[PDB]
Amino acid sequence: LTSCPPLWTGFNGKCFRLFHNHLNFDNAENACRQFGLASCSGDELATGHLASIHSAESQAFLTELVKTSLPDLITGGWAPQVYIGMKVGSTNSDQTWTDGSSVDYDGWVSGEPNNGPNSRGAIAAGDYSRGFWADVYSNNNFKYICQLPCVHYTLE
Amino acid sequence: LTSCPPLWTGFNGKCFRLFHNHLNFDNAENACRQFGLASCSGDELATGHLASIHSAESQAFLTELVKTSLPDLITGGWAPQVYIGMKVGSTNSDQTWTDGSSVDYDGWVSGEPNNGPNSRGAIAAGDYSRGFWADVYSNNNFKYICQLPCVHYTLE
Amino acid sequence: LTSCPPLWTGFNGKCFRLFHNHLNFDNAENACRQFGLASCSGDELATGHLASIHSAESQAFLTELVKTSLPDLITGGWAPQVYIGMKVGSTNSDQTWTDGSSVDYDGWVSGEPNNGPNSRGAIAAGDYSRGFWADVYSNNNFKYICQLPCVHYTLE
Amino acid sequence: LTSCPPLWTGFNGKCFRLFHNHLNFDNAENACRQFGLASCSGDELATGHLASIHSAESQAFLTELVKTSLPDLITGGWAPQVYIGMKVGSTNSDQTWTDGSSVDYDGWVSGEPNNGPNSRGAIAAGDYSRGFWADVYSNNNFKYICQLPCVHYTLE
Ligand SMILES: OC[C@H]1O[C@H](OC[C@H]2O[C@H](O)[C@H](O)[C@@H](O)[C@@H]2O)[C@H](O)[C@@H](O)[C@H]1O
Ligand SMILES: OC[C@H]1O[C@H](OC[C@H]2O[C@H](O)[C@H](O)[C@@H](O)[C@@H]2O)[C@H](O)[C@@H](O)[C@H]1O
Ligand SMILES: OC[C@H]1O[C@H](OC[C@H]2O[C@H](O)[C@H](O)[C@@H](O)[C@@H]2O)[C@H](O)[C@@H](O)[C@H]1O
Ligand SMILES: OC[C@H]1O[C@H](OC[C@H]2O[C@H](O)[C@H](O)[C@@H](O)[C@@H]2O)[C@H](O)[C@@H](O)[C@H]1O
Ligand SMILES: [Ca+2]
Ligand SMILES: [Ca+2]
Ligand SMILES: [Ca+2]
Ligand SMILES: [Ca+2]
Repeated sequence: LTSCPPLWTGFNGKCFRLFHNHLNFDNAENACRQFGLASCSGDELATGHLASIHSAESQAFLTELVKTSLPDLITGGWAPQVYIGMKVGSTNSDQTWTDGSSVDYDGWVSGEPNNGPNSRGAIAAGDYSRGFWADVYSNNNFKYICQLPCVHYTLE
Repeated sequence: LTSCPPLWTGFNGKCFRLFHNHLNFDNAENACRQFGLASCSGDELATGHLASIHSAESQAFLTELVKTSLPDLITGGWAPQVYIGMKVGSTNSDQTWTDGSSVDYDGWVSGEPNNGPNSRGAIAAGDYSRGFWADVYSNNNFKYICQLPCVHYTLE
Repeated sequence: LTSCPPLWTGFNGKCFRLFHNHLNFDNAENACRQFGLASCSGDELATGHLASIHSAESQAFLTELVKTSLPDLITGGWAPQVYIGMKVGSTNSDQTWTDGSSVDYDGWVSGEPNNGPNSRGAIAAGDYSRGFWADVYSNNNFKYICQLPCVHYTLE
Repeated sequence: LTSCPPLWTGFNGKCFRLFHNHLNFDNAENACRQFGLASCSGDELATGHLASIHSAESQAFLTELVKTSLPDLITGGWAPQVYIGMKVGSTNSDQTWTDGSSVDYDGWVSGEPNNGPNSRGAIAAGDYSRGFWADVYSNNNFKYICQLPCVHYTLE
């Protein structure tokens, strides 16, 4: 069990939340950056971010979260698409996460990404893609998932 | 912080979840009883339950949970109505919770309950009632909120 | 990461505490039974217990907890010996835990148990045994480790 | 309930630990600074510290932690004294904590501080002082209490 604030839901030491208002990629990432981590004495230490995903288990959890929350929107295509923190740059091999973590799990639907350069990843929860990732235009207005600053203690 | 399993959300030492399929009151309560608490050695110790509410703060939290999860269904009326564990019996003063806890908070919209005997409580999230409670027929098919067995350590 | 009450320390979903006063096996188990688990509505659901151990990792954690708490008592022999919930009955193969969990990890020092029938398990933290288990007389007065009722949520 | 790493014990959203080796004030703080907080992607965000205390309840908890851990050392005087992060500067009114939090709770034994300038705080657990603070030389070798970086999420 992970501990998270009210309205947020934990998996594997991370806290997530899906937001229902539609934002483009930059505004969405900005929205997530309004959530933070701070020392008890006042200093802001880190910021939130669109979600990153590092295992098939994280991916299945996020997929279920989208499907359970948006049950009447599930189509037979790709929709609903929901923003995560993935950025495809000048070539398909340039992949990064907004939280700056490493790209060590390939969750793309086969064929994807194919809308480069400078496209954005989204969870595509329609029956065609089953939650695995599509790349889209940053200017699309979509729902999105935030993560809280991911952190652990170090002992040494 | 409260620690809850994935998909569940904690407030004040309790873990809740909103389910989106429509069930009548008895089937809903049944669905919540599929979730339990167990010793690590295997004995089942308690069962889940439609949510109970013991303070204005619990009530505001559950309201926000319904409004954020179901933003497109919010009407100017009572709808969406969502089941909680409240039972009105033979008279209005016979009020009980399915988890067996005490009725020490009155969250009723004024004029409610008015559909007795043997009516059922629901959160009425439309703009008319703001999440405060209506009473209804047990045979209505609604979405519902489950709580996991509420539990604390005793230390002496 | 595990949440425990003050003075108690968590590992892997369980909460443990070492007590410094010396008690025979029965009184010690009794002492741990003063700690409990309870519904928020009043019913007592389970009781504490001398620690059980189900993996090499639980074992190393308990060993470290003893060594770091009693640093001046560590001898080059078996001492200090500290009670856990292990019971050897009429034969060496009759091994049980007081919390009723399964004996699925062999933490015995080679040669142990050898003081049957009806002997008791103890962590032997002297340099000879490195925290691995000796069996002793139930009438020995030792320090001991309690665990709080171990519990998880069930989802199905 | 607070979640802490193994061997550490939580109170009120903070994790603490008592160490049994004697160090002077600077070496003690240094030892606590070996424990940190870090982003999952690698950046070190904060460091540990000698404990700070901000309420009568924090103070009773730390007192109980010292008394339960060191039961044979309790004298009828001040001993055992145990370092916390309190610094008294050039005057008695110059009081600071090493974690940089605010001095908003007075836990001094009456008469203290009286060994300034540049003295240091310690919990004095003997029967004379009951855990409340004495000020001492920085060059005394004592046991000490560390706190892990105290942090919370900001919902802004
Ligand atoms: O992000 C989803 C998706 O967007 C583009 O969609 C192709 C699909 O949409 C069409 O309108 C048509 O109705 C579908 O049959 C077709 O599969 C894009 O080409 C995909 O790469 C993907 O990004
Ligand atoms: O369950 C909701 C609600 O049902 C009944 O509604 C009275 C209300 O609905 C009318 O159709 C009208 O449009 C509304 O203005 C009026 O408030 C029942 O009377 C309530 O107790 C409550 O159960
Ligand atoms: O409980 C510890 C231990 O007690 C018995 O001790 C055997 C050991 O102690 C002897 O005095 C000798 O000095 C040691 O070298 C020897 O190992 C018992 O035999 C063990 O099974 C165990 O219970
Ligand atoms: O650090 C503890 C304490 O040290 C000084 O002790 C005064 C106390 O010790 C005396 O030897 C005498 O035995 C006690 O009765 C007396 O209380 C100092 O004066 C204190 O401020 C404090 O630092
Ligand atoms: Ca695409
Ligand atoms: Ca009604
Ligand atoms: Ca033996
Ligand atoms: Ca002094």
